[PDB]
Amino acid sequence: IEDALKVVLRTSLVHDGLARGLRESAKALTRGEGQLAVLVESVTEEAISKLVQGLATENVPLIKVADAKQLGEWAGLGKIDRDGNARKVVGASVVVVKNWGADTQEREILLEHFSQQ
RNA sequence: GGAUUGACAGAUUGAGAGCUCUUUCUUGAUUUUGUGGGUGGUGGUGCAUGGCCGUUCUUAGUUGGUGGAGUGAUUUGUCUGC
Ligand SMILES: [Mg+2]
Ligand SMILES: [Mg+2]
Ligand SMILES: [Mg+2]
Ligand SMILES: [Mg+2]
Ligand SMILES: [Mg+2]
Repeated sequence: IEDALKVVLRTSLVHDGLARGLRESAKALTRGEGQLAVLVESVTEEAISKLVQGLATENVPLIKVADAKQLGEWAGLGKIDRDGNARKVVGASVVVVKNWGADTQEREILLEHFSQQ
């Protein structure tokens, strides 16, 4: 669901849980750190997503949200001083949640559903 | 899918300075390059200034209010004496 994802990105931006990028994400997944991972499939040459999946096999669950630019936009990378987007382009293309922070019921039901697959 | 940061070892250096290079590794939006602007300056101007001190001047010297003399600038009061 769309709500739980923004909730978890807020709970990990507040307590510094987002591994904003792929090297930090890879290091977190290699360690016992990365508790969640959202990545976009609209990536050229597709090897980064394959590497993310392989590191995920190894901290298991992953999400497959598209729209890398939008993913970064609602991932909190923007300073977003105004109400509207005040930056030309900003993206993440991989986001890893380390610290779960505050917990909401809808989000935990969603992650349990995604774990069940 | 890296604005950037930092560095072992060597060349380089006076340096055990990752200053610069060889290679690579680390770091995460604080930054980096341009514009405006701002700071810092035992930089200049004491002949732009303050404050302070020095000196004229260690002497006894100044000043204005009513009043008098001058058209007036000024003067008397601030003096002949002791
Ligand atoms: Mg100075
Ligand atoms: Mg002077
Ligand atoms: Mg005097
Ligand atoms: Mg008179
Ligand atoms: Mg007189």
